[PDB]
Amino acid sequence: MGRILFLTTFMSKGNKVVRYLESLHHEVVICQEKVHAQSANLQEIDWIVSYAYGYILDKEIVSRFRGRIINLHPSLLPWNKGRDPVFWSVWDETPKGVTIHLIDEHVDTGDILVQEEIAFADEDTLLDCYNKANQAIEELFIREWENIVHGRIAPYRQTAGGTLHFKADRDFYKNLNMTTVRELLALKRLCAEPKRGEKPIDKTFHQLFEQQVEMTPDHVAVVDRGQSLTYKQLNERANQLAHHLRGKGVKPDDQVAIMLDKSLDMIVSILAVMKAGGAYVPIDPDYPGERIAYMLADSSAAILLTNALHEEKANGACDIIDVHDPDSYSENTNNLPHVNRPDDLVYVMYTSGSTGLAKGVMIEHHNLVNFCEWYRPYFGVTPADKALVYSSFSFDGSALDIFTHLLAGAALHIVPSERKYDLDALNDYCNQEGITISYLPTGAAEQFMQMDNQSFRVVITGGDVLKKIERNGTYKLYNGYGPTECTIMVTMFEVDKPYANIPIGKPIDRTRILILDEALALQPIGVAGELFIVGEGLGRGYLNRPELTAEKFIVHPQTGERMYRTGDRARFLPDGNIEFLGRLDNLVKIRGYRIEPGEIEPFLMNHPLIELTTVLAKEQADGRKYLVGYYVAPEEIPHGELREWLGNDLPDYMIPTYFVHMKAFPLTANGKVDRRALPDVVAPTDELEQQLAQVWSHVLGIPQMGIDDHFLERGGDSIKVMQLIHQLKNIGLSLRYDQLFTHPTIRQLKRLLTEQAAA
Ligand SMILES: *P(=O)(O)OCC(C)(C)[C@@H](O)C(=O)NCCC(=O)NCCNC(=O)[C@@H](N)C(C)C
Repeated sequence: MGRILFLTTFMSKGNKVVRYLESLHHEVVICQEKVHAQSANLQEIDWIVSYAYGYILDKEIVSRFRGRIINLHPSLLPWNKGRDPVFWSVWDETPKGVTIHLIDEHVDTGDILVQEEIAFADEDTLLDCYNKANQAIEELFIREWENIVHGRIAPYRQTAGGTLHFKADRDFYKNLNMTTVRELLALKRLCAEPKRGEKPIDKTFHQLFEQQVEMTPDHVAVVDRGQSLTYKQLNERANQLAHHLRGKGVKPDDQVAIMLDKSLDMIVSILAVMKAGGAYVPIDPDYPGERIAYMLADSSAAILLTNALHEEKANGACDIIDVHDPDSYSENTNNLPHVNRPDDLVYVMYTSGSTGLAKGVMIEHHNLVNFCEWYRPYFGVTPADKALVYSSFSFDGSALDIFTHLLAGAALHIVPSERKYDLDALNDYCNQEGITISYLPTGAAEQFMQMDNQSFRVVITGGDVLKKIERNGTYKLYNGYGPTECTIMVTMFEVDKPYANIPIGKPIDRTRILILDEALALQPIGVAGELFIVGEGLGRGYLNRPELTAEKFIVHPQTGERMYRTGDRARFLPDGNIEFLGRLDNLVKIRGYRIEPGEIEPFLMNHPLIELTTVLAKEQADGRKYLVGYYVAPEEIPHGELREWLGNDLPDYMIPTYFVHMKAFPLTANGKVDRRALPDVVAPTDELEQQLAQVWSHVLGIPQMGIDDHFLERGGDSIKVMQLIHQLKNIGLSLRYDQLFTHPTIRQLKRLLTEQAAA
């Protein structure tokens, strides 16, 4: 006999429990609603049995039914009180079980009536576990109910401790419902927040460098052509320049612009800016003065380090310090007093952001120190090593080249433009000088694999999708990834096999990588999503662009971690390696350069003849993209003019390699234009001229190219020039990079045989 109120919100009314209870001639009132004290279905009730009831009973009821309200909670009850107990048992790797217990004032803290341990298998899904747990607790209830109703079971207190979860705690994990135990813990291990006690970065870059100098002062720090500087020599010179900089009022977090070509003076001035206390802003002297003015405007830089050669390219915009004027260097050669702390800026580099002119990416000392401190032991760089300073001065590839190796006591070899494009000669230099390790952009690196090289032990590549891995050296090859906003690379991969999609590898020190969906929730391993970065790699954000910083540098709503929303799509592979999958937004990597097409379209448009422009990135069927500038106009505009037009405001790498005239743009009914629709794509007298035409035909993917056509106007870019040079070397005679631009048609090139007939 006796009446039982069965409370549930998730279990059905045909539960094994309910059917069993009335089988024993209890009338079981089933209730799936919220109840209060005065409620009409509470007067003649003897037992309350709650199973997965989604509300808390007001204490008046639990007090009126002391000892007669039992709850079924599928958890080893000290552990995983509250919601989603089985899920949390797995994730938090707690003991597993089910508990029948008495209800109290608080959430599941009442004394245990019956409890029993249960086990999950690695291959059970989260839903499987949930069911197995329910099945277990229902049968436990059925076996022991007779004992409970007769009150012959001694209740015992739960052991102190345990965990508790509310409904929302599982939001972040909402996409994991169908995952298995193995996959879920694997996912956990990959994204598990490190345990407290992880060591923070306690020093700034220039601080660690000074240490490196103290230990190996007479080792060669940097080499340019025949000239070189030791660590002691380099440290002292930078110090002298640094004192002057601080004397002119440079303070921590101050921007100091540097406008120089690759040289010893460049390394000296960079180090001087750090040691002085501020952060350096690299300004390519071959940039349009307008562009140079802008970088100087956006940056608050009151001081500019430059040579007499490039001085007015700043157009009096800023106070100038000549790196070749002896007045610029102080007598003092001792290391400056430290005034910078690790979260201070170390440098500011401009990259193409999503909208407007350009963004100044702020990178901090601890960021840079983290990357170097990872780099040295990872690649086992010793003072015995020698590294090439290849990448341009305004991109973090140079930061990779310069900083990581100086802290290892290795020697930097400045690559002058003399060999920069001629990789055959660069290779010879390497074999001659014994260049053991360096970073080459994907475009250069893929071409450098062709060189007969015995010099290298390790080469690192990144910044564009790596396609080729066949190489003629015995050195190891590495592919890394990382946006400029997160301090050079956050992820590294050792290329061991060929791949259709070469992974970008695993995260570096003090960094975690999260693949999240649009709701910012975890994606299962193997499942694509947006790539999020967490840790020491994150910069301060965009200079004077706080709104944009807020968008890309988010505080995660469920986790509260500062995270960088890359805009990159990616996935975890089973081996833990990350695989890059492109981007939804129209932002592209052109020859390793970050490029927003919408940054170029407006400069194209203010041309007095065109009225509408869109520029797109297209593939070479080699897996990477080139820029095409689409413009509407009365008549075709000569490629040369457009190039110079844009060239007055934009850096050369931003200038498209193809321009397409259209009389009209195709339009979708909804929107302005449908991008998808835009179309895609004189014999020589002597035979020597002919034998130049076909190498040219190959390099530009052109059949039977006419001699009188301009190299640039036929899709020529720097890498296409490089390939042409080596193709002219392997089966022909030698040509320089700069010579090719002065003589861009084959006709002028044919004239080059005057140079060797003169010899
Ligand atoms: P032309 O393109 O003008 O000749 C230049 C080129 C491609 C031959 C090569 O020298 C070059 O300068 N390539 C791009 C240089 C660069 O630094 N791109 C940014 C690097 N991208 C990244 O993702 C890096 N930040 C990480 C470290 C891989």
